[PDB]
Amino acid sequence: ATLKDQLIYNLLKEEQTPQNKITVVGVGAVGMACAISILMKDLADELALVDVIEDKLKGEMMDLQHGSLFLRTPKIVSGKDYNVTANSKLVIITAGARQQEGESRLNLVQRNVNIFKFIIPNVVKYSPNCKLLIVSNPVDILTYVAWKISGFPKNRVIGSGCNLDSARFRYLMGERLGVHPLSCHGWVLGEHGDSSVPVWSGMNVAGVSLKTLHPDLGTDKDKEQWKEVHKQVVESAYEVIKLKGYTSWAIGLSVADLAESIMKNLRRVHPVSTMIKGLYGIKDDVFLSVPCILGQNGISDLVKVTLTSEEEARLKKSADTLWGIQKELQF
Amino acid sequence: ATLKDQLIYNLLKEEQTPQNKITVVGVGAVGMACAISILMKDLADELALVDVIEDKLKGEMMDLQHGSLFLRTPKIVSGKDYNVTANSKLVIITAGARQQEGESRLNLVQRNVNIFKFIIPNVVKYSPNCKLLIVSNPVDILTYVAWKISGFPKNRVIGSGCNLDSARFRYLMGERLGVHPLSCHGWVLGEHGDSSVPVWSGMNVAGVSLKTLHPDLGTDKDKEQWKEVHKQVVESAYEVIKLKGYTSWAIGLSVADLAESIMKNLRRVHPVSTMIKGLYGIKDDVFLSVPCILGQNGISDLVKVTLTSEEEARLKKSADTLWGIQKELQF
Amino acid sequence: ATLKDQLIYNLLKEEQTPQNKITVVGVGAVGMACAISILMKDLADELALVDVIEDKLKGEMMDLQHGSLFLRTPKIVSGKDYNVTANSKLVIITAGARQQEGESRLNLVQRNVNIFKFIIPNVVKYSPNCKLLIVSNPVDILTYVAWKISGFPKNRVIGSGCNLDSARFRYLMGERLGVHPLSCHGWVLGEHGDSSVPVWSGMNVAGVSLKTLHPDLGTDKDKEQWKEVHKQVVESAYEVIKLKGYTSWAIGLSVADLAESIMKNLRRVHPVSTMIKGLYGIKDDVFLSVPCILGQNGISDLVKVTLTSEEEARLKKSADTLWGIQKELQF
Amino acid sequence: ATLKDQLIYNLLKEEQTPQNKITVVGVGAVGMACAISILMKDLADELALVDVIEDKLKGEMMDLQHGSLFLRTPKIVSGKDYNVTANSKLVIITAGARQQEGESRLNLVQRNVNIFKFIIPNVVKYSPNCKLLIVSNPVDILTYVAWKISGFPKNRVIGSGCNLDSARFRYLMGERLGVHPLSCHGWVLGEHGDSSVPVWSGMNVAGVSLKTLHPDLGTDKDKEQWKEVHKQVVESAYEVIKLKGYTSWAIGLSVADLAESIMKNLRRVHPVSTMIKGLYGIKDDVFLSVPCILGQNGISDLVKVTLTSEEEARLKKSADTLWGIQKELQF
Ligand SMILES: NC(=O)C1=CN([C@@H]2O[C@H](COP(=O)(O)OP(=O)(O)OC[C@H]3O[C@@H](n4cnc5c(N)ncnc54)[C@H](O)[C@@H]3O)[C@@H](O)[C@H]2O)C=CC1
Ligand SMILES: NC(=O)C1=CN([C@@H]2O[C@H](COP(=O)(O)OP(=O)(O)OC[C@H]3O[C@@H](n4cnc5c(N)ncnc54)[C@H](O)[C@@H]3O)[C@@H](O)[C@H]2O)C=CC1
Ligand SMILES: NC(=O)C1=CN([C@@H]2O[C@H](COP(=O)(O)OP(=O)(O)OC[C@H]3O[C@@H](n4cnc5c(N)ncnc54)[C@H](O)[C@@H]3O)[C@@H](O)[C@H]2O)C=CC1
Ligand SMILES: NC(=O)C1=CN([C@@H]2O[C@H](COP(=O)(O)OP(=O)(O)OC[C@H]3O[C@@H](n4cnc5c(N)ncnc54)[C@H](O)[C@@H]3O)[C@@H](O)[C@H]2O)C=CC1
Ligand SMILES: C[C@@H](Nc1nc(-c2cc(C(=O)O)ccc2Cl)cnc1N)c1ccccc1
Ligand SMILES: C[C@@H](Nc1nc(-c2cc(C(=O)O)ccc2Cl)cnc1N)c1ccccc1
Ligand SMILES: C[C@@H](Nc1nc(-c2cc(C(=O)O)ccc2Cl)cnc1N)c1ccccc1
Repeated sequence: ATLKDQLIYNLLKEEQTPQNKITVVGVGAVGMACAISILMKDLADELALVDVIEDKLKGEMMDLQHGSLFLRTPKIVSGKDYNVTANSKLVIITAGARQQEGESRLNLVQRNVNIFKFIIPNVVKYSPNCKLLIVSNPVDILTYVAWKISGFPKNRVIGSGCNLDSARFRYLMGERLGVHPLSCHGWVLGEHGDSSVPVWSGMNVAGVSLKTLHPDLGTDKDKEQWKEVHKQVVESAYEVIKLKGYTSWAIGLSVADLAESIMKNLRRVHPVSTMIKGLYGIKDDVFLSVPCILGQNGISDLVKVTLTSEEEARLKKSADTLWGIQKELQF
Repeated sequence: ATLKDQLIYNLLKEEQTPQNKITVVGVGAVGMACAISILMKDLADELALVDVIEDKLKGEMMDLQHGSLFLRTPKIVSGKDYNVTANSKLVIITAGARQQEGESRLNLVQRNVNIFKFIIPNVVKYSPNCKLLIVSNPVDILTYVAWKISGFPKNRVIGSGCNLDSARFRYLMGERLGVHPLSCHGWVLGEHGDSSVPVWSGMNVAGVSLKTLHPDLGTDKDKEQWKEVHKQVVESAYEVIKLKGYTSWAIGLSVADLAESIMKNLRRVHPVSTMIKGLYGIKDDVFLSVPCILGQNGISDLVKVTLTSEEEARLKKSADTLWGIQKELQF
Repeated sequence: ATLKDQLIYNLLKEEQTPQNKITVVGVGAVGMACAISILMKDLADELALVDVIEDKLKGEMMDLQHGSLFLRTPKIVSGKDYNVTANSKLVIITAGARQQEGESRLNLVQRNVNIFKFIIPNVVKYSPNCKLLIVSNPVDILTYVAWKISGFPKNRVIGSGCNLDSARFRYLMGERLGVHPLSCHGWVLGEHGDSSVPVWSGMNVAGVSLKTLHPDLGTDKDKEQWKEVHKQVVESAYEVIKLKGYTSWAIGLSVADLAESIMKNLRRVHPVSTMIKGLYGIKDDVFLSVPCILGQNGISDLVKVTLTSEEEARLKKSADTLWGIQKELQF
Repeated sequence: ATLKDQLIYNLLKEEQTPQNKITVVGVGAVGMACAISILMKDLADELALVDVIEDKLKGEMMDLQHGSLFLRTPKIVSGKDYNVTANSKLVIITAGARQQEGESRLNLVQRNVNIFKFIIPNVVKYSPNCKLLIVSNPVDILTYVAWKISGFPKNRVIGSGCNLDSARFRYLMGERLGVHPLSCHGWVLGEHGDSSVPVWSGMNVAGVSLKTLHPDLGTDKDKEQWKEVHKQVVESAYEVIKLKGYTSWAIGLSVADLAESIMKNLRRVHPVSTMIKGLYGIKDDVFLSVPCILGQNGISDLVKVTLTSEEEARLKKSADTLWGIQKELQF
């Protein structure tokens, strides 16, 4: 018969659902960085890609497939239709609209809502029990949107939030101190971006509180002006975009780290965006980054960080701002 | 009194020469895909990037650095000046000229020669003992060019050659047979590109020769048209390019596999481009792909594959054409 | 409020179940080598250990647990009671008597069959959908036994078989040829023991057939005496046993290689113990190694190897021997 | 000619001095667990094993070699003679004599000193520039002994010290809090074993000080008796030994973590034993664990942990006791 039949004797036809499937939505520079990082970390037995640009999507899929000999992820699929995402444990959303020349923040956000109004229901239809990880900006608002639209419980809706901000901060800290970032601990929480909060009290190496050692740490009287470190962090995306036109590698690595905790049920703690209603005097339905325990069911727990008055007020202001935009959104 | 001094006591300041450093020249889609794959495989204790476009170059470096928390490569550097590449064990070249429409092969190769006359002597100045891995196309000729300009012994100048072609072949084979590419064995040799040779006699699973089971394999009488697999291999770059505009991931993965053998001294066998004078019947100084043993000295040995009359003729034809061009090059 | 409660706000409780649980029965030298290999390969989110020596069991569990900071497997349990193994995707059996210096694995049948009569029903009780991977000796005989007792379909009952014999063969081959064993291909089939069969016709590097190059290969008139390489494979366990009293590391690695194909659904080809009825005119329900495609459903396919008349006779000899033993077993 | 020569053409006949070599001295339970952990983390291009029991040594080497197909460490060698250890970057000492019943501290140590008088000079002879990592107990004293005998600068003599104590502590903390050990930070310092010191002020999750939330942490009036955690850490070794007769896996993993930072020049911070004269009122040549920065040159820096009065006196008391023994040793 066929060469395949002469070579191989089959015992079983009945295939099986993929058991550790991940989907990435949006195959732009960010989506694809998440994809490559996920593949090279062996987190999935099946990866699906979705996008609206069909030729691009197919080309990315094929380029990855051609690398299969060097990977341990035996099936890569893609498509415009969401049936290819069926039974994903985790669905990472990087799709969205880039802010345009002259466009306001409310209109920018609405355009992204209008995109999530199509994306989310489709994801939910095919993977009703997945965790949602939102990367698209503005991430805090869009994570809220996906939670609202999906109707998922809060543990299954997760925003990339200040995960990368924190990684950047630890890299900068590491360079200043001559220590690997892995051994430099420090947390950036709150609203992702300009209004994020560097938690000076938790910055440490080997458990040694930097703020205890240098009480001026984080202030203007800070002889070393560590404030600037948080400054470089907030301005990193812009600096990199000005140099290469976009960002990709760091976000991809940082998302892959989140995926690892989730897929392997590690219960590590990560700074990610989560519904914070009921904390720091916040009573609105808003998402902000706090250290969260990540595992098989998403965010099972969050760490209640002790904040100072100034630090609590900043999150409160962020929450207020976020809510004021959200009550204007049309679903 | 500085925070760093309060926190850390320095035992010594000394030495600090990288032990496992890799340089990538050219930070386009291919260079960066090589970079990310090499990082995620923990192959290097230092990565250097070089390019002539300084904006892009700086942005790519920073983007990778921001992901340092998630990597085990503590030092990433870049610059237009080759002093950043000093003491590299392995230098990977992806830079070169893009062919114009209506431009003769000889004309293009000449432009590349002129480019390499700048790049290669600078690489050699700073890492006189490195292995050179050439990825730029046309790879076989450009590997000859690098060998000529560098003055390196044959073992230390390696062309990526048919390495990715063979990986693509194994993927396609795997797809047809329902087996992982790791367990599908097949070799594409000779001149990288449209003139490459699929060695039917060597294709096997678990040491069972497909050609033996199926004597028409690869001929025009093949009812299953396995010849189309090689045709797909040859058309892959073009098909992917047409879809996404370039290729990156598969080449990056393949290059990292080669780097792995070299850096870890594995002595695995890969199909890569090497000085083939004296073998398979060729009398000129030309590089073509054959299976090569790769390790810490680059190519220390090569495998002598038995070819059919036709297969031998095709390699001989390529050598003729390549030499016809090389002999008219101006160094 | 407790410290934990001050520090951590819980979103939801209710334990979930492991997604990728592996059980190892027998925490002896082989069981623990399997355990550490599987842990360091990140194949499981839960590892369960079972043995009849309760203090040794607890101690091995604790020793592993103490290394958790350095692993990615968040839960490790043990117990004499099989409830600790509930919900396992893969159950690896390494319990029972091992052969002493100069003793045949075949001398272990009565002891180990009697042990399997208690083990197997318990495993099936708590993980009715697992794949069974048998390691205890003699492994081909015990795979048949595990199969008969369990009532599983044979795809889900796998003996570690000649995966290790082939690994040893390829190590010895690579040493002779100066090539990494990954690049040296050659298969040892049949009994994991004295009657195993080296398949000279399939041995190759880069698709180049050593038999075609060297027609005496494997015969008695072979001036290079390659048969001695297979003889060394046969005597391997005995040599190691005489030196250090037992074998552990290589089987540990071999088992983990098998577990990776199964757990990640790779569909790689390995020589494992399975029922070969219907091949080479064999009519009995005899188990022994041939190349198999391994995935999430265990053995989905067998590769039909083309044996020479002499190879096939040697394989049928092995089968006769093994069936002579298997057929006399009383269940 | 030979099959090898018919198959393979040679370009050059090597051979390089070892580039990333590690030696393990002593192939007992701890030695081999270090070895397998190092092999599975791909830290070395060459592994050497030394012991005085020749059959045992050879057998361990062979067992490992048989697993070569599954590893990326292409050369594994062993011998009683230290010439096999030449050009090691890192030499790990696990050799020693186990303490006899009713034997004084001094006499046990002196017995290990007699062993080191032979081992260390041999190591130094063949790898004059290596880093020494001392694992044999009592580790702080034997690290001093290796330091004095070797004549090395202090940066190149490292004791595993409280590395494993700290890993256990973090495993126990993770169990109490329902969080992965990776995200549970806490440091055990000073003398390894009975007199080690838990630094309560450094224990934290996500930079949130447990001592600050819970002032009674680690005190006698602690309602949650967190001191019992440190008590478990000290009793752990004894409990495991009592159960399985020895300990191996955890120390093995902890050592490979240190080797990783050293071989890869990561500059992470580990609690390891270092020459601490000049700290905490310590004025004698003694080794005690504090957080050290580990890289290609061994310990290049250490972190100055702020200790309480009692914490300080505990270290000082250990240093007095240690020197009390050291000043009596016959070298
Ligand atoms: N949370 C964080 O820390 C960071 C977030 N980001 C965000 O990642 C997002 C995307 O990044 P880029 O890849 O550079 O943008 P991109 O525009 O290059 O790629 C976006 C992709 O979304 C796709 N898309 C648009 N509408 C879609 C729909 N209805 N269905 C499916 N696909 C659709 C587009 O076709 C496009 O391929 C941005 O919003 C960016 O802000 C970037 C860096 C950091
Ligand atoms: N051998 C193989 O199997 C394959 C080879 N390739 C080759 O990779 C090469 C590059 O691919 P792309 O990254 O997509 O092209 P690219 O043009 O986008 O990237 C090339 C980079 O080289 C830089 N460059 C140019 N001149 C330089 C100089 N004198 N010094 C340093 N840098 C210089 C450019 O600035 C550019 O950033 C192409 O030649 C392509 O054909 C691509 C796929 C497969
Ligand atoms: N398939 C292969 O290539 C290899 C197979 N083996 C086999 O694996 C087996 C194990 O060898 P070792 O681990 O070195 O022996 P071991 O003596 O070190 O450990 C055996 C363990 O089995 C346990 N055990 C006995 N009865 C049990 C029961 N009813 N339930 C649960 N546990 C039970 C023992 O308590 C003991 O801890 C032997 O049969 C050996 O021959 C060994 C090497 C290679
Ligand atoms: N720092 C730490 O946290 C820990 C340290 N250890 C220590 O590791 C050491 C070893 O433990 P085990 O492997 O269980 O002991 P073991 O007795 O089983 O093995 C020790 C090996 O040292 C060898 N040896 C003796 N003299 C030698 C010489 N002159 N040259 C080369 N080798 C020689 C012995 O032959 C023996 O094989 C012990 O001192 C133990 O306390 C163990 C656990 C933790
Ligand atoms: C499409 C979008 N892609 C990206 N956008 C960002 C981005 C991130 C933040 C942020 O992290 O807060 C803020 C603004 C932007 Cl533009 C980062 N990386 C990207 N590939 C983009 C917008 C403007 C210019 C270039 C690219
Ligand atoms: C710059 C070059 N970059 C690449 N070029 C190729 C390429 C490879 C081959 C080949 O390997 O035979 C032949 C032609 C091209 Cl165009 C593959 N991947 C690339 N990123 C490119 C040229 C034209 C169009 C798009 C890109
Ligand atoms: C040979 C030695 N090997 C080991 N010894 C210990 C050990 C460690 C400590 C400690 O860590 O302080 C204290 C006592 C012992 Cl016995 C741990 N693991 C070992 N393989 C041993 C001595 C007595 C009993 C059992 C084993």
